[PDB]
Amino acid sequence: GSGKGKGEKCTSACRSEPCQCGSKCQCGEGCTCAACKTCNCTSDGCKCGKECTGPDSCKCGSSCSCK
Ligand SMILES: [Zn+2]
Ligand SMILES: [Zn+2]
Ligand SMILES: [Zn+2]
Ligand SMILES: [Zn+2]
Ligand SMILES: [Zn+2]
Ligand SMILES: [Zn+2]
Repeated sequence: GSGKGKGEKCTSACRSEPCQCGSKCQCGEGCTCAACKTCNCTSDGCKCGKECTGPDSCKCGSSCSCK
């Protein structure tokens, strides 16, 4: 409809509300979506080992164990 086109690397699922990217995460790296692009590392202990210990301090991509 609306004549527009940006670099949407993310899938329709990710671009939905709420995000439907799930754990499969078929979107693109660079969205930092707070649903799929999350981190399971806690401040108590890093779950992946990248020492990110939190999504807000995450430095590794979505193909990581904390994702
Ligand atoms: Zn998403
Ligand atoms: Zn995603
Ligand atoms: Zn995305
Ligand atoms: Zn992480
Ligand atoms: Zn980690
Ligand atoms: Zn990680």
